Amino acid sequence: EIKILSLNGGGVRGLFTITLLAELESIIEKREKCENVKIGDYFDLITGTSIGGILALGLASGKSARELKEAFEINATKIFPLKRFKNKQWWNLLRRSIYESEPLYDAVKSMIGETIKFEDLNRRVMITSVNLSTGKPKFFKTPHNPMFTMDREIRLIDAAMATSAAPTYFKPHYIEKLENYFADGGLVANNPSYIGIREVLIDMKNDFPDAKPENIKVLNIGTLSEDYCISPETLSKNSGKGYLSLWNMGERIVLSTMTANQHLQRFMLLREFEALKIEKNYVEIDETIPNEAAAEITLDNASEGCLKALRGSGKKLAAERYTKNEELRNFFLKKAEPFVP
Amino acid sequence: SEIKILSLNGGGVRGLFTITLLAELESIIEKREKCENVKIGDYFDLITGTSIGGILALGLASGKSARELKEAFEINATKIFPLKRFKNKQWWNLLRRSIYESEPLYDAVKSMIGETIKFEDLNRRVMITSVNLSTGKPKFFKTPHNPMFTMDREIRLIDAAMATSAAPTYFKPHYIEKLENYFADGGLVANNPSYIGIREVLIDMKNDFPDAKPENIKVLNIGTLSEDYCISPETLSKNSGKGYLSLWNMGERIVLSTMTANQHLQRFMLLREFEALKIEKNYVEIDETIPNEAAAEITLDNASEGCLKALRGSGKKLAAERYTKNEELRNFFLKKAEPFVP
Amino acid sequence: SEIKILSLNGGGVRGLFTITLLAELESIIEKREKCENVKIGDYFDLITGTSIGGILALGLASGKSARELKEAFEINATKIFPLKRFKNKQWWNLLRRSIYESEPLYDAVKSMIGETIKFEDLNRRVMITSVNLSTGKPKFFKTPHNPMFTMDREIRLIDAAMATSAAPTYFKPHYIEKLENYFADGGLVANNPSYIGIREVLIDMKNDFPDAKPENIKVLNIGTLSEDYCISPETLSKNSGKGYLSLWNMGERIVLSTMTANQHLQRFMLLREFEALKIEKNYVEIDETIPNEAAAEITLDNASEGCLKALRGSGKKLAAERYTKNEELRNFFLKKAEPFVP
Amino acid sequence: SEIKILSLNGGGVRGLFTITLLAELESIIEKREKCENVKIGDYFDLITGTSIGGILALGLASGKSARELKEAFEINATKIFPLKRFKNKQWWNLLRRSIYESEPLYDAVKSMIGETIKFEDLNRRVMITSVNLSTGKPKFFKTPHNPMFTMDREIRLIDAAMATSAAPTYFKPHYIEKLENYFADGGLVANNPSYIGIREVLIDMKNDFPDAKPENIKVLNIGTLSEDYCISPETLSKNSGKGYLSLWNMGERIVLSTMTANQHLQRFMLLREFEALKIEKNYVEIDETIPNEAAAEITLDNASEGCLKALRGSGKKLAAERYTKNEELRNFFLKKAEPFVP
Repeated sequence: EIKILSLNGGGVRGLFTITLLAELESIIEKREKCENVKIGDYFDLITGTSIGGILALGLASGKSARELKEAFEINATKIFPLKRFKNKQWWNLLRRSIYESEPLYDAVKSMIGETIKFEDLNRRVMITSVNLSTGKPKFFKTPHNPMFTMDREIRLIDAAMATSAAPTYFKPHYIEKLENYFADGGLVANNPSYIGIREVLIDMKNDFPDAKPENIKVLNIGTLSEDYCISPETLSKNSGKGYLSLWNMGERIVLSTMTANQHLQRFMLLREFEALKIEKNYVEIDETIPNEAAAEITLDNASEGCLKALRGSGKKLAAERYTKNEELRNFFLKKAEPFVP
Repeated sequence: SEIKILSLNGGGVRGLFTITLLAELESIIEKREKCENVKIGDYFDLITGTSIGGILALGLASGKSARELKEAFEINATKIFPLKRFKNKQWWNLLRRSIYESEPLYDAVKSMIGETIKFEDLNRRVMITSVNLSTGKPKFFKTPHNPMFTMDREIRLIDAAMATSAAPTYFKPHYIEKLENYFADGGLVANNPSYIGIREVLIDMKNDFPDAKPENIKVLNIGTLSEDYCISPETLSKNSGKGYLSLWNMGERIVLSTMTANQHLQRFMLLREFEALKIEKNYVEIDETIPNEAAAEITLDNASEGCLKALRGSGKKLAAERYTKNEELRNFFLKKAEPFVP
Repeated sequence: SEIKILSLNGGGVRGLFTITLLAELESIIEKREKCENVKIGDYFDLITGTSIGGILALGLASGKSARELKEAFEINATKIFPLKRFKNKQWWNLLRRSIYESEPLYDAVKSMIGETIKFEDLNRRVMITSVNLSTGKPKFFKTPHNPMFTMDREIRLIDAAMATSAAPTYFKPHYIEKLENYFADGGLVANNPSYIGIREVLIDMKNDFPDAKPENIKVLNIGTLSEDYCISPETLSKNSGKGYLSLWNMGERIVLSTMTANQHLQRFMLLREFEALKIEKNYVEIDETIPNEAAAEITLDNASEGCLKALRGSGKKLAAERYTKNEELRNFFLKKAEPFVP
Repeated sequence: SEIKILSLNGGGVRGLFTITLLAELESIIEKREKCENVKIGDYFDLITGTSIGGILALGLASGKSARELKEAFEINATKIFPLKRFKNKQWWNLLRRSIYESEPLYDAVKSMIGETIKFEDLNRRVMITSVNLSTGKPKFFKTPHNPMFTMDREIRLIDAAMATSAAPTYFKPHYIEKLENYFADGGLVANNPSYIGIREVLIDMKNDFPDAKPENIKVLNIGTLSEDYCISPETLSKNSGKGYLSLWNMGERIVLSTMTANQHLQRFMLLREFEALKIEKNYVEIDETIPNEAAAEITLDNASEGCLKALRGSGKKLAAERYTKNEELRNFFLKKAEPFVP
């Protein structure tokens, strides 16, 4: 059996992902009576996208979900300042990109470091990004495929910065080693679960020479951005200032895209699993916050109320799902094996 | 048996290359096989498509010939993308409206296909790739060839064609009155519908092919001369601090980058799966990389006579060369396909 | 036995792409194969080139390393093609002058190879293509390596490098004082000197390699991202009846189309010959086409920071994948090449 | 196996020498072998050509005798290159427009062969060389003598003749409606089609010649007395100020140098191959430069009476002398080559 952990991209909503992971760590430590546990040791491949990809890199580097959550908590208000979330306007966003790359760069530096590279990792990890300099999607992965060993000298922080560089919400990330600019991985796969299974079946065939979909279990942790849509009130204007709010300043296009690719990847994965008559393998933990609408889902809302709501949702979902669900426990039954390049 | 799929990528004007290649294939089929009144859409069980590729797929499924579609699309592509609106892009106008309007495209679809023909009237299976901006999910307009999914029966073909051809920035989101929803371009999720077409054949068309396998599936992916796209390196070097205006060009670069990246991803997965199955000969794709001075010219915006001439010449040359060389292209049309019964 | 030929095309800063690819190859051998002080030019019995490719060929044959040439060429190419001379091209400036002065290229070549080195002191065979304007016949600069033809024995390497890179309009014709003859770019006759390299090995190498046959010959044609080049469709459609200004946009368009034609023709003959001899694996070409954008900017003489960055990245990526997946590339560097005795 | 090829090398107005020589050879055949209604086309299995050489090759492949072509040449040569346009090359006119209109040359070709005969109607194999400006690749019009390449069946001979003789700076590019592409002179990529003709016979014309080797192939490459073109040294020296306009005379010198160097390279490679195979007697290049013309004054569009009479006299004298002494022409002109079937 092969366990895959895939994290979607949600921006501030990645607080839900990290809180769920930390609460699962705590629940395992108490109920199973373990000592000094790490939640990244229960997955054979930890994919991710955007801040989900950042968390995946953090888990692969050996950092536990609790210190990761603490770093997220301290850096959440600095990555996504209130002064930037408010006062967007068309004129400001037509001349620059909202939010700066320095704050989340410092956050990632405190998260994983600055000199760590893909070669030193002991866990398999596959991030997703769009290479703006060529147009082909770029998948930063550890040298688990002997043919795919062109990222050993690339630092983890560079990949994390590249995959989290949303088209409008940030700026494209320049990688010095490759001399190429990269964009957010949500433009190709906001749900890296399906491409994760594809990579497991086709790429890491040396480690597992008889890997089949029946032996692949995926724990996809979302950011509650699945049920995103453009609100009908702003959709049915298409006139003057109404059109300016239709596509906003790029954010509407990017968010609608990322939601659409997430939906398509999850949907085709579900159809494939049903065709294989194996639906227990795909385990997903998602919900919808009350009092928030489909279009109220914002990728950069760092208000205290939203942070508290994400914290509570993560805690309650982790507790309830571990209490009632059996597949999550079977996920967190046996620790995985080191990649050992 | 042998299940054949027609994949038509989305390229707006660049679908002229695909339609010209299909018309030329029909003509050489008639010339060499000594047939008559041939239709390129009668040899395909499923006809996938996206954007202008989706419109062409709907036209072929509706029984129209490739040559009539080619002529109508020539006139309508001249009409849809005016030079007045193409040259007058700027940014003040683009902040208050889309670059083009849907009315010329609606007239184009009506002339090429019709207005009253619905998915139930079709005798050929056809896909339409689109994104629903009201529910946030991708909607795949299909013929009622699966009893479980039949919601498209009371939807006109023109509605689906306008839904799939409504690019985010180029066109306004098309409104469907029956579903009370707004739809956007299908290239946002799948600009190369070959992979989703294969998946649909495997899972959603087992009623007519109970023992359908990926091994005996034939895919003909007619590209739109847009296999590779990139962002200008000088723009990335100098303006990678300025959003929208510069580094995105009113979101045109956003849309194009998303389309190119997801098409590349889907093509890569399709190729890897076929190679793993050792059936790489089952996939036939026609596409060329446009050279230096013409690549920066032929885009999804221009109806200039030069671009149309280049697209038509490339289509004719590619059709002739591939028909003469590739045997698989011959076996694609060696036999017809039985129309599906709802 | 086995004979290896290195052939480089000419594209300007695409020469920087080529030298980046060669330097990354050298680094890959240094790391994976565990070799110290490795020069990429030690594994070829003949190293041909044209224009900037010819300059790199002469540098490698003189005994320099690929990394040294890359480090020199980055700064010297930022110097060779100033943004100033690029910006004001107009039509009167090009009617009274060439685009660039040859002095920056002169100092560049002096930095790479030198000024006192001659063809007689070389240890590895090198072939350089050029056109003799004074006599009309093409001139093929080469270290003798043949008792019957040692004309270029007393000719400096730097003079040949300046002559082969002297584009008809981008530069002025180089004047060799020793021969009292002017010379032009070798790309007018051979942008891709692979077929000519085959002929030279099969003819000139009859003493060093008596049993010379095409089946025991391997070619590594490192392209310079200039495989395809076609004139813009708008100019052909509209101003096909106009003069030098619009159509045939000076030596730029004329020479670019000419070099593209010869490159395609020579590669066509080489591929057809290798198919006839069923040794198609003996030709290894490392090249790729540029997408819609990065096409109007990655040009013959565009030494901008973004363009250089893109070329460097493309070279690194192509080097990595082509060394990883191609067995022929690794087989090229398994054994060194014996230096030739004059 | 005595395969014979008739290759003609460009020349523009200077094709009068080649046509006069061929007509005189016909006359001497009739006057010496006592034969009647002798055509020179059927003594050659393949008739290659380029520019006006390609026009004459198409005329001979159509079945016309060399005398009718010679008379049509004597009229249409002075009808094609007006003295008004020749004396008015100038510089602003050539910057705005081209030197010569294509209507006189179109009328010349129509009066020579016609306007409706296509490549399929021919009974003799023929290769016509041109460069495709729309795709930047060399296009080789040929009769359907190879089943693999048969895309030229529905192409009129007049269109191919116009395309192959469309010099870059002299005539406007020819736009063929059937292929929807613009074409340029074939002399840019191959001004001496002897080598490509031998390659075609070796590896393309194999359906009717399964047992073919270079030792049993004979080529009669009739030049056009322009093999010694060179740039005048004073123009090379004056390339700084107002004299730099003379160098690269609005691209005319560029194209002339490219054609001269290309023909020299092709002849040089063919001679190398034949001497390596010791079959140099199979190559009969029938040309000899006039002794009343500077090597640097070898133009391409001199329609004056003196040049025409010099070409006529040179052709007659060369034909007479070479049939008197050279036994290779006599061995060439013994039997009629069997016509081929499509």
